Amino acid sequence: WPKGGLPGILHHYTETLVTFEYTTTTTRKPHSLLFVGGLGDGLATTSYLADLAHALQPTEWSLFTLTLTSSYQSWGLGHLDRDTNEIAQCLKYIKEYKTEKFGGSASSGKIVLMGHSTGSQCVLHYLSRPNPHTHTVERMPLDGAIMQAPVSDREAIQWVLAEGLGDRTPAEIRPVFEKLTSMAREAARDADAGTDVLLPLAMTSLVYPAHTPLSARRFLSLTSPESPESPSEDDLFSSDLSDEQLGKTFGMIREQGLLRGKLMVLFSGADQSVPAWVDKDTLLSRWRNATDHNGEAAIWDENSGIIPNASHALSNDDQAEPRNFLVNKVLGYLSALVKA
Amino acid sequence: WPKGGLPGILHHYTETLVTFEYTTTTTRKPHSLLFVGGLGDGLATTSYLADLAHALQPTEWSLFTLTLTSSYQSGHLDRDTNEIAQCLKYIKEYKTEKFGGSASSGKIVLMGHSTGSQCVLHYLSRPHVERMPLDGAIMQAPVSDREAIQWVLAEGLGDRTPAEIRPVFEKLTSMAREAATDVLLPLAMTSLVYPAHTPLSARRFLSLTSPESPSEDDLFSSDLSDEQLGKTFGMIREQGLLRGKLMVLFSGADQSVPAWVDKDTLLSRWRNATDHNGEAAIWDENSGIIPNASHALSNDDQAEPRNFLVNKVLGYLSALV
Repeated sequence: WPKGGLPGILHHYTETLVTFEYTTTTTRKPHSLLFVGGLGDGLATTSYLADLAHALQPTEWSLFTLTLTSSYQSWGLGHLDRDTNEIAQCLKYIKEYKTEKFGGSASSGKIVLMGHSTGSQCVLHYLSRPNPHTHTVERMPLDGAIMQAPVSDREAIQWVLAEGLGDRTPAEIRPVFEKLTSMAREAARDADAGTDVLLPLAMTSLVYPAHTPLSARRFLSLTSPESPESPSEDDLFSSDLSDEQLGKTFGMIREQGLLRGKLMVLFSGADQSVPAWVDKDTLLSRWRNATDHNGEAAIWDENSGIIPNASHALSNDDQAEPRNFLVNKVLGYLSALVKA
Repeated sequence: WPKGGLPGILHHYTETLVTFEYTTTTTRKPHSLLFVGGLGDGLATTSYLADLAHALQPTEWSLFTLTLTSSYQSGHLDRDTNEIAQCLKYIKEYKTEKFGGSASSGKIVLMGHSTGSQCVLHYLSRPHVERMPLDGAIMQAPVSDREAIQWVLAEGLGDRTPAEIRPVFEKLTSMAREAATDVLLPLAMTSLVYPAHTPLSARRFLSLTSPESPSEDDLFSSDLSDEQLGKTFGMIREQGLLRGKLMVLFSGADQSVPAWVDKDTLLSRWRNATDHNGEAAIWDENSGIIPNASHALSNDDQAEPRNFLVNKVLGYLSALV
């Protein structure tokens, strides 16, 4: 969005997939921040990314964004495993690239994975899931991990059905939601194996804040009842998940050994996607206690919190001050990482 | 892809769509080449894009590549057309602000790569952002998807023989008829028969496999009539969105074109449709066949065909100025 575009380097970490490095200068950049946008974003995330790149100019960190297969196939369920593999491939590339370019020590360069919106799912999934060594793509450990506005899509839809979305009131959205579920359930039962029934964009965008296309199977994941015993792949950040369930995700960060550093969560204080019935402070403390195993570890970054007056994506002209604050928290996190 | 990536500028031509500009600050860049393709032929393509970008560095042309809505997804040609028009509008404004407007004599060329060639012809010949006129147009490896599938069914694809492909093709037919509320077919099965290797809706697969012989995609089939070519190549003059000339570049060893297609006759017929049998002079005389070129010119053995292709583009752009 800055006039004249943003200068940088377009890399190929696979033959099909790319990562864009933001850079204007000769300066040394041994360290790397890989930013993972929302599902279906690719390199097209805006929000605070320009301000972050501008702020990282004087530093020893260069900002990366990337494309995944899920950037192009944003409508399918069961996507986080593939996302995670491609992030790992991108991290491997960045690590060799930064060694080759600036030399120094082989593993001097530090890597931080930042998730934005539903990109935060990829961050937690990267850290929490099994890391097998199967040969028929090992994930490297991160020096840091950030999740910006990790919000439940399930609970966001509940809030849309309660309050409305845009011009549309609850009474107008409801008939479409009920029709969409009925369509999605019918497709799950009746569609041929391997096919995906894409639901109408006209209908889904009335109920879905992300405004990305939806298959029947993917939509069902977002609306079917979360089981008190277990939720879906996407449903990592719902406020009514049990401590047992948080132990399977946040609690597995310590066990997998892929974060040799801190996890910082940055909630948005005026996040319009989060229901007013959700206590955000309780939610962060429960994630902290799950992550730290009730004081046994110190993985959770205490500097995690709720950005005052920030919206979900911090998009507005209103959001100049929260954006600047958010960017300053990222630079402070990154500064603490390089000070020993 | 080159060691250390390739430097440039990432632009947002809409809120959600982007175009990457290959450029350096050492030379001014009043002129612009917009390079278009489907998923795999666009912003994230390999092909000959690195060679083209490097070759334009000393010139007054910068190279743009873009994401469409159809790049994400993989009626689509009207949407493609609109998004190319939006990107061209952005490029023109950007380059006007940077290097001056009509007094600087800035030029815009639209280049279609593989699947992007359909978008180039549709942009030019179809009768919502209003489409701007182009100073030039290039179509590289324009191929019939219909005849590419026919060729796969006759000769196989990859490690599959036609015998191995036929049960997959028949199942996809059976899966598609049952579907015909948009239904995507299994990508692991459609990629066995479809050379472009992108997801197909059930209607699109039936459109490509059913012989009307024509859907809106079917622009470059060799068995299309002169009357049907008049509606596409013939409408370039009448729409008035091409100021300069149309250069078409076939790949000599294109594996997706059937061996039986007479490429020389196909160039003669497109030329005659484009120029209306000598009434107009729109067809570029440097159009032709690149010797030994594969569809994408991607392999390590394609250095010579890539050089040939790049020089055709450089000479075309040089002539335009």
